[PDB]
Amino acid sequence: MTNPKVFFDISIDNKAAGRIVMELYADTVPKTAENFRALCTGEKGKGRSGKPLHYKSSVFHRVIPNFMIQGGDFTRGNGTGGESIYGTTFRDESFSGKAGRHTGLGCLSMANAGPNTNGSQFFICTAATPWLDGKHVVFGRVIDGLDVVKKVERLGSSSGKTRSRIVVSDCGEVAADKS
Repeated sequence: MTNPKVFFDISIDNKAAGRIVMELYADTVPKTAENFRALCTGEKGKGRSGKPLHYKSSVFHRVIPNFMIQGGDFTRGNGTGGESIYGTTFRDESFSGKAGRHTGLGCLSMANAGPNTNGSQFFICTAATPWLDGKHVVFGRVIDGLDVVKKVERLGSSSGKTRSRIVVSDCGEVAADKS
């Protein structure tokens, strides 16, 4: 099965910062890719929370230079929240193959609250993170807009706090067929 492609458009204190395009490894981890894909489009409607199952207007709430960008918390905005399309949380789908190896700058992996607790939160990695191998399910990579990733990364800090709001001002799927 073909790997979906999805996008985020980013704003920093309400200024357009550009586009990040991601490939999702539906070939390796279909359930995890589909969750993330469906959250990019919003097509599943509202969650158990009653908030949209959608990354639109969510924040990158934690950013650490030479490590990662963390987002996907559309219920609490602060790292404690989020929901998958299957409900609150889901099991680790696999650590086989591409799911088991973090690839450095641009690697997409699921954040969690311990083993087998995937939700909606993710890391866009900004450096090598081999210590996450077999802990975070890897489900994609950034294939365009690494410049925008570096732009966001520079606005982080050691603690992870950002001093401007870094927002996914838009998102969606890039459909296979154009018309």
